[PDB]
Amino acid sequence: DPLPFFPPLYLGGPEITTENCEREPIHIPGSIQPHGALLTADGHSGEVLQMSLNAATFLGQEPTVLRGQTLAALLPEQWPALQAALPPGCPDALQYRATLDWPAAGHLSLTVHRVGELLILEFEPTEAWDSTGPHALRNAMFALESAPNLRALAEVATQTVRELTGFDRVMLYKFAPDATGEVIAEARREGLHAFLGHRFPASDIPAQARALYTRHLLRLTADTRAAAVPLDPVLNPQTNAPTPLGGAVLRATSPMHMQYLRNMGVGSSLSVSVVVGGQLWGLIACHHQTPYVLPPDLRTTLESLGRLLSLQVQVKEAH
Ligand SMILES: *C/C=C1/C(=C/c2[nH]c(/C=C3[NH+]=C(/C=C4\NC(=O)C(C=C)=C4C)C(C)=C\3CCC(=O)O)c(CCC(=O)O)c2C)NC(=O)[C@H]1C
Repeated sequence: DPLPFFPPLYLGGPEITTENCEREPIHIPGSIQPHGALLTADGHSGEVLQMSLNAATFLGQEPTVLRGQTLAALLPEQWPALQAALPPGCPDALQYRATLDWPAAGHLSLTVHRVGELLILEFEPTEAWDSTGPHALRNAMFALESAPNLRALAEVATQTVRELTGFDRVMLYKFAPDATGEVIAEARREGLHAFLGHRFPASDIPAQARALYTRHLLRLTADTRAAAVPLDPVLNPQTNAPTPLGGAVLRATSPMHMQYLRNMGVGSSLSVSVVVGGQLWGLIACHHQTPYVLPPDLRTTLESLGRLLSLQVQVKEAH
């Protein structure tokens, strides 16, 4: 049961320290990571309500010009499909995805979800060869299925994720009932220090983070030195309140966790929740030595793999 959050910084809330970090409102940072752009829109009208300040870089026009325009006008070939895909009251983890063309090389990937009456739209560049087929997941299921026991399953799962991603380090991090954790499997680049078998305090993944990760199963930091980009306006006009960004991979990472990653020499981080019978069982935790943007289709493959692994774990634990 997490503590109530304090207000975010931009609402005059306290600075976050090691004494109060379980109260950081990590779901409402009012900012995004700079490798993409984000807009929010009214769920009925499609009016664009908030835009990240870097929106021009990705969309080819200025935030001051795009705000107030409707998605019906801006995205005529996707707006109807988006609407149909994310009806009022759908789960906030449900996503609509489309690939758009843009002046630059490759394409823009569009990912949308719905929170309350708001649509949250993420745009990130993707290269054409950065497609991953359903084969990646399909062929991977084979070695997961043949694993004879839980620890073998964990070992194959980390190796498979490393093969799919090329990450320098992939761990299966399992939580204990006291919320401490243990690295129970690890696939890593030759020469990297092993974390295998190491245990970590509960505070390293605080309670509000673990709660969030129970609902929104994938998060990342593409560049652990990159400054966040504000949303403008920072509050949702629908509510005059902060915008929930837990469902957006572009959400700005807690600065506290960014420092933790830099202290470990990590350039890029990504993890996927393993949720068993609705409780957070563990994470597939990935590091890269340098900044790296795992493509959207591969992220989705990894989420799917976490769900598959959840079930395989749940099968084996019953035995
Ligand atoms: C006082 C606050 C603290 C801080 C908070 C914090 N931690 C996270 C998220 C993560 N922490 C992780 C921990 C590990 N990564 C590892 O490699 C290992 C061991 C080898 C551990 C124990 C992980 C995996 C995450 C998840 C995100 C990720 O995969 O990179 C958050 C939430 C970040 C966010 O989603 O915005 C917060 C606020 N950790 C502390 O140590 C204290 C200082």
